[PDB]
Amino acid sequence: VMKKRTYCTYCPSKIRRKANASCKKCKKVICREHNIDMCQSCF
Ligand SMILES: [Zn+2]
Ligand SMILES: [Zn+2]
Repeated sequence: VMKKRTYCTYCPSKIRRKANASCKKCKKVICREHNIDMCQSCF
């Protein structure tokens, strides 16, 4: 059920920002333009 995980989970799907980073604790992929490696919803 983990689809569209090529695009930053913090970025809206209409924006389509490629996720170069991924938050390890939740495995949600993120753009460094939003969060550096770790998503704000963890720790
Ligand atoms: Zn983003
Ligand atoms: Zn996270």
